[PDB]
Amino acid sequence: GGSQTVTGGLRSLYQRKVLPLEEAYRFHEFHSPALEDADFENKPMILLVGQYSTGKTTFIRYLLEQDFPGMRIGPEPTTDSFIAVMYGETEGSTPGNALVVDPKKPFRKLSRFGNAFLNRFMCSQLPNQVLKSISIIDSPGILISRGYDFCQVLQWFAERVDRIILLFDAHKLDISDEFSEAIKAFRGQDDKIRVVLNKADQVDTQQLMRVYGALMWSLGKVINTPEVLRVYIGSFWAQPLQNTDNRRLFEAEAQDLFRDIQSLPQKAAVRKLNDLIKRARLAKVHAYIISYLKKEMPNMFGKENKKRELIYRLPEIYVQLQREYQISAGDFPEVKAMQEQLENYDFTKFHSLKPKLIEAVDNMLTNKISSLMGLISQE
Amino acid sequence: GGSQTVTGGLRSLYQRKVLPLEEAYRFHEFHSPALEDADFENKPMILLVGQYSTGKTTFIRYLLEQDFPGMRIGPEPTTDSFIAVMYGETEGSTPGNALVVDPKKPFRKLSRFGNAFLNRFMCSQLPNQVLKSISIIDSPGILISRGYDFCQVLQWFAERVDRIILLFDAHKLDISDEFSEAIKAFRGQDDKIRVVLNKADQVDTQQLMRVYGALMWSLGKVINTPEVLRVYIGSFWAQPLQNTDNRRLFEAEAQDLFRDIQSLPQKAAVRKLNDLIKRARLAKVHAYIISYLKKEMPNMFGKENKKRELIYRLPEIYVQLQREYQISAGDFPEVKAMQEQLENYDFTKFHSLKPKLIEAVDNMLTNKISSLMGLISQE
Ligand SMILES: Nc1ncnc2c1ncn2[C@@H]1O[C@H](COP(=O)(O)OP(=O)(O)OP(O)(O)=S)[C@@H](O)[C@H]1O
Ligand SMILES: Nc1ncnc2c1ncn2[C@@H]1O[C@H](COP(=O)(O)OP(=O)(O)OP(O)(O)=S)[C@@H](O)[C@H]1O
Ligand SMILES: [Mg+2]
Ligand SMILES: [Mg+2]
Repeated sequence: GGSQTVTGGLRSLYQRKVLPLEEAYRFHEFHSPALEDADFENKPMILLVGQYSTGKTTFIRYLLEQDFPGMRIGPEPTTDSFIAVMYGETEGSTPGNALVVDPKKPFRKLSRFGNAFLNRFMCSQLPNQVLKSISIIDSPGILISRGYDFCQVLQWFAERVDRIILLFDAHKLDISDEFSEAIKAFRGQDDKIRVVLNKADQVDTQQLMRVYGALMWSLGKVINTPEVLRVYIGSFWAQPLQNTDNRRLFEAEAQDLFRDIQSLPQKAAVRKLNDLIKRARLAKVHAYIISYLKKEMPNMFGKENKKRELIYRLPEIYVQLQREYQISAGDFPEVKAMQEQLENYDFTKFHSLKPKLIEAVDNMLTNKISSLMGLISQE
Repeated sequence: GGSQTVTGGLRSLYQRKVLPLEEAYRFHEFHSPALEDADFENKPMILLVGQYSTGKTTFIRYLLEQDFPGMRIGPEPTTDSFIAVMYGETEGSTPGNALVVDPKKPFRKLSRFGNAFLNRFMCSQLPNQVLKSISIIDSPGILISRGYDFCQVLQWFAERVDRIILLFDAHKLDISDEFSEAIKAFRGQDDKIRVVLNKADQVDTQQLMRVYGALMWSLGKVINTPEVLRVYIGSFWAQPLQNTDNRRLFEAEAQDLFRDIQSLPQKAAVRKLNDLIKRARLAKVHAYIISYLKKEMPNMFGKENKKRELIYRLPEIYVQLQREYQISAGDFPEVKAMQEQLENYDFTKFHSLKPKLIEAVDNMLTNKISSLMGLISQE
């Protein structure tokens, strides 16, 4: 919702202040192409991983407080499939065979699995408050042999998703080997993982402590990290509670979960803002480099010879610029990769240093960002 | 209390039915010496392991519902020491320098640590209901450098103890490396370990689930076994509760703990009963062997020659006896170790087979034990 003001603030600041300095010095031919509007409007995604009949699909319904197309509660394993729940003007759905082609979607690379997975993948779209801020990806309930590498497709989402929610149900915690194998594939991104102990009101209080204890026992035994994961304990659906002895607990745990999900878009706005700052700093360095190569060329003759001196001397050039501009050697591009790319360029064609374009980036980093953060402080 | 009838039942059954068959064939010179009354009156022991200020010493007080000599609640680390709490006619105490000498105590082997440990070891004795059935061993609170191998002495108790209770406190779960090292030394006896999450009423319900989750997370991470340990959650002392939201839970967990401790003496009576059965079966086999060696000797000459034939043929003798007595090859002594020991014996001196002595053991295994178990069924 209001995050659209932040998205528009980055786009505006980039196109006005940063993109001119990138274009003037062929930034897009050395390091990274120009940012499209798709690089600013990305919403955070959540991946739901869990075994069959744990409550993933109902969990989504609970958050949306509304049904979504093709939800199918309690389906057959063969029919159970991946679903990308995303915002839409009208309640519709899109099969995975066409969703893979959509250039305005981050699912274009999924085409590499093809056929058997695409017949098990779709995008259900609906106008919903929750979906204006995040997207949710329901995975098939872990159980006999599918038609696609089920682990790699889970591992594929896990890398591009902002939050991974492992779901278990207290009424029948049966952590399997297929599930363990999946969680091991998620290692290296533990900072994205959160757990949900579902159906916690179906058992008595003691059994809840037995199951919850077993869950954490065999989790640390798998993930093998000192940083203990957060588990949200509760019954996540609209129905009344069965065992009410832990009512206060389940409600507090649901709020901690709501606050975590509701924080994701603000967390992404911060990440995008830092990326724009780092790109801006890299465009300055690139500009200082190209400008120094142009400045040192001769007025007429010895061009091809001088071009090779400068490339051979490029490491010394870095230090030369790190000293007379008080810039860190960290946000300098790799030395050798530059040398390799500078061969294909006529250094005389480069532009000279444009102070106007650098001041446009500097006054952005000092004045314009402090306000943009404030827009993120008021979530 | 009533377990004294079981102890006397084993002693009686052994001395009347088993010991005669052992003596008649020099069982005590081949396999194991005669059982003393100390081998029947052993009470089960519990080892308390935990960090400083967790509540070990108060835990004991809570179970005894009574103070014990030298309890010292909340002491200095240097003064904190091992304490063997055992039954006694009068409330007294015994320093470890003299307790090590007591032949009627299982602490005689502890003398190998000596001096620095003995100055940190004592036996507090008092007439108490709990102590008529079990003994408790309080260990120093884990925290700088003592005067004895603190890990090996913990590891020493762990092997001879029936129940090991790891204690943590919810108000400050700080599992340390010294504590982790100890728990790793206890591996290979996980069936003895139980956990106690103490002071569980000092935190709020959510923090209890956070701490309890961390405890099990880093426990399975250490012990590395599929069999998840049992944790008893509660506040184990006579004071009122602070956070009463989990009153029903803490009371149920305390009862599960009381039932576990109260089951130990009955569990030991079963183990002793099985040992007496296995010893009885070994004495029969030993008797059949010695008797067969006697039976096959010559009436006058060729004695030393025949003695060597029988020892060389001893493997064949086993099968010969396994067939005409329908006995398992499992409870036969090691072949080679017998051969080595039979060298020092005049086979002509052995007794012949005494059916009276074997029938005394057989009618024990069929009639007398079925009743002795019944005495254990009514705990
Ligand atoms: N909080 C809950 N408490 C009790 N039962 C629940 C709860 N949530 C879901 N269920 C039931 O659990 C069963 C499985 O429901 P689902 O939500 O479909 O689980 P799921 O299989 O993980 O979702 P899929 O596979 O993506 S359709 C249904 O019969 C639900 O009624
Ligand atoms: N259930 C409990 N709830 C709250 N505080 C407790 C509880 N049990 C003990 N304490 C307090 O914890 C502190 C440490 O007490 P101790 O029982 O001596 O712990 P301990 O150090 O493990 O025992 P030692 O070292 O063998 S003397 C004391 O101040 C007690 O009052
Ligand atoms: Mg689902
Ligand atoms: Mg103590």
